[PDB]
Amino acid sequence: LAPLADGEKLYGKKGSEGTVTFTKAIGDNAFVEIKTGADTGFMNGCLGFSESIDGKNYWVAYVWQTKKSDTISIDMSSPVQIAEIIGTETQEVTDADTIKKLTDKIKTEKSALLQVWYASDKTGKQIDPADSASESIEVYIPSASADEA
Amino acid sequence: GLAPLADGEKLYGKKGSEGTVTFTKAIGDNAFVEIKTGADTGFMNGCLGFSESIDGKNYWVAYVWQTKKSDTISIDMSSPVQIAEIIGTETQEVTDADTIKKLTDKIKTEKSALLQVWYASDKTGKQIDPADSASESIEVYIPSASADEAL
Repeated sequence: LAPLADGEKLYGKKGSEGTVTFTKAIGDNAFVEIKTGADTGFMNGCLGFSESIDGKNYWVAYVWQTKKSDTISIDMSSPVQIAEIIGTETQEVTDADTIKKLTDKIKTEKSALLQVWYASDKTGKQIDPADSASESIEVYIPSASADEA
Repeated sequence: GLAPLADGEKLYGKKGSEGTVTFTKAIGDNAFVEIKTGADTGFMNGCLGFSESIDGKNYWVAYVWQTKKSDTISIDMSSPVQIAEIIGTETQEVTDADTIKKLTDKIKTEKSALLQVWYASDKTGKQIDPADSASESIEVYIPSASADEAL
C-alpha cells in the first residue's frame, strides 16, 4: 500500500486507446506513477475494467487523484464506480455479492484501461486536453519476489 | 444529424495517446463513431467521455455506444447516459435535469473527447481481451460547417 523500490516494480506496457498490459495477473494491488507538469495543480482519472457474468456486462472503475508528482496505490478490492451496461443505458450496481464476483475476476486480468479525466493549472483553470498536464503516467504491480513478503 | 454523412462532409478528429480525439472546432450537437469490426467479432461497446467543472464540482460524462458489426453510430450530444460527480476518490450519480443541461451545453463547446472501448466478445460469446483488439479501426467525426447549413 506504499510506493516500492525500482527493482521490484513490474511495469505494464502501454498500448493504443490507453490500454496497459502486464505479463501476469494484476492481483490485489496496482500503483499509478504520475509525473505532473510544472504548471499543473490537480489531476484525476481511473483504471477501468470490463467483465461479464452470465449475459450481463459491467464496467468497473478505480478512481485516483493527485496535486503533485506522486505514486498512488489502488486496492483492487475497492472499486468506486460499478455500472451494468444494458444496451446503450447504464445501471448502478450496489449489490455486494455481484461486486465481489467482479473484483475476483478483475484480479485475474492481465490488462487495464488508464484514463486521465480532468486537470487544472495552479490558478484553477482547466487544462484541455487533460492528458497534456502530465509528463508521464505509468502503472506497475509488484514482482513475484515482492509478493513473498 | 443522425444519418451517417458522405466522405466530403466528414470532419475527422485526430487520435492521440490515451484515446484522446481532437477536433479543429467545437463538437456541437452530433458526433459519429465509425467502427470496422474484426472478422471474429460479434459484439462491441464503449463510450465518448468528457469531464467538465461547475463552480468547484467536477463531473464525468459518458455517451455509450454499441454494435454487432462494422457500422457508424450517431451520438446525440444532448443525451448522455452516465453522469457522475467526483468527490475526492468517490463518485455520486447525478439525476438533476438542471445540472445535466449545464454540462451538455459546456460539452457542445469542447474540441476534444475520450474514446474508449470497454467490452468485446467473439461470435461464440467468449470475451476478447483486451477489447480494443476486436476492432480493425475506430474513428470519430463531426459534420462539416457546410453540412450544418443543412439546418
